[PDB]
Amino acid sequence: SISMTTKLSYGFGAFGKDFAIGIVYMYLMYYYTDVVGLSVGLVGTLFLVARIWDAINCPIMGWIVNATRSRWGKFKPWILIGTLTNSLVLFLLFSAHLFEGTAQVVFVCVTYILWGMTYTIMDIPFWSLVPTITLDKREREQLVPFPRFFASLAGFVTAGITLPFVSYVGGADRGFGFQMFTLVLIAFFIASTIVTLRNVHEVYSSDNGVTAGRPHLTLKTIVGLIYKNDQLSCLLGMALAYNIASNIINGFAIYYFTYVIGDADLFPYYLSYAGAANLLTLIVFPRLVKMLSRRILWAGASVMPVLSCAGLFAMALADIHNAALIVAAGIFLNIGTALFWVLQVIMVADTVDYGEFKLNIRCESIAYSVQTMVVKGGSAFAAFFIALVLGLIGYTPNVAQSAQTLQGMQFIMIVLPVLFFMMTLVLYFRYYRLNGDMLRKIQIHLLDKYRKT
Ligand SMILES: CCCCCCCCCCCCO[C@@H]1O[C@H](CO[C@H]2O[C@H](CO)[C@H](O)[C@H](O)[C@H]2O)[C@@H](O)[C@H](O)[C@H]1O
Repeated sequence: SISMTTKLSYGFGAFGKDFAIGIVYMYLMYYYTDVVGLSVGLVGTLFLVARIWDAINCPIMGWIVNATRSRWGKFKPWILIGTLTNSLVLFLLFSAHLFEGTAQVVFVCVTYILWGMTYTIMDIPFWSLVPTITLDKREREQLVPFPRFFASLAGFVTAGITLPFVSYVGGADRGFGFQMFTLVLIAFFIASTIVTLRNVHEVYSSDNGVTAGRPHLTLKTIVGLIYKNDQLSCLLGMALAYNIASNIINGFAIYYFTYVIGDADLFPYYLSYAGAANLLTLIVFPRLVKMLSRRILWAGASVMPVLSCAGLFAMALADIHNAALIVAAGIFLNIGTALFWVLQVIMVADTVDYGEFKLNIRCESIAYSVQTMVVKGGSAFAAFFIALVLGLIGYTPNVAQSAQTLQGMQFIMIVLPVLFFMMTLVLYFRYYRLNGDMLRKIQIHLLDKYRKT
């Protein structure tokens, strides 16, 4: 079985990994708009362009990771490089409050696009380690929950005690407190990197002797291996749909909690219950995946946020606000997202296995590049579709609109995520085949095939 040591070390690695990007994801807009003083249009355009650039960069990083040959491995060197460079670029990212004028703008833009690329560097090869740690069904099912739980916990501890830190350390200067807390983030991040590098021992890697990998591959060949691997392209589409839906819902939540307070002091309780639900469902996944089916857990992952959307739709109809319904929708969404992420990591591992099985090529970096680029492109496409719907409904001026227009806009914003969720689950139940007998066939084929020359 997987070493408990390796399980917990991968967990801590994921914790430090997502403890460095939680601050960014959650408060970089607040820093740039409330500490630096930059127009919201600039920040939005930069964020969108940077997410597009990162999505395009992802496959390039996958090609790089597969082609690299080195002593530590083909993942660990890039993991280390990315961790260190991203820590540095993060510190620079939050040191933007120093400059002013065009200098400040250029600094912000450069540091942001860097931070993005740098995080890609290590994000792809990091998650590329689960397929090489093991290729068994239950072993993966009880391996992935550890890093997913630790990542969620990092995000939630950020959400919780990121502001108190910045307040206690130089309360007058918010930028100083930000760049100081960045030091705590960097310390945890580098410690976790060292832990995972020392303890995680890739077993079925693409750079070992018996694997079916080919380090000398072109960018065209690799990126086309996504379409040739029908299951990987199916996962691409499914994850894209789910990410677009989750992004639209999370944006609705941010707009309904920030602009409209919803109710003073509601967000702490909502976040507490959401984190509790997410962490619990991640803890009890190793038992749920067996009590229920993997297919049924995916169905639930896509249906629970749909039930949340329906609840808050019924709410929007009459009840402008019901704290109970709010936190219930939050709990449902969080359970769905936890299930989705765990199953998605396990499934990208299964897809690299199936690619070795069909195309006779083992390439984990490309599957996880697909994962990361889909994460970025989910936000990208959610923004695109929201702008499209706003222009269609007549919100393109953004100066003054009808109350009925706003109500219809809310209704459309609630309905579209449901469309994307039903898309992801129909695609799953109509195209995906890597469950049950198929998985064991692939596993046995690979194991028996691992009998070197
Ligand atoms: C606090 C407010 C309520 C709860 C959270 C908001 C609702 C989720 C809406 C987007 C779901 C896409 O997924 C998330 O994406 C983030 C980036 O990191 C993710 O994406 C990266 C890829 O760029 C890395 O893989 C990283 O490990 C992975 O967690 C992580 O912060 C989250 O935890 C992870 O759920």
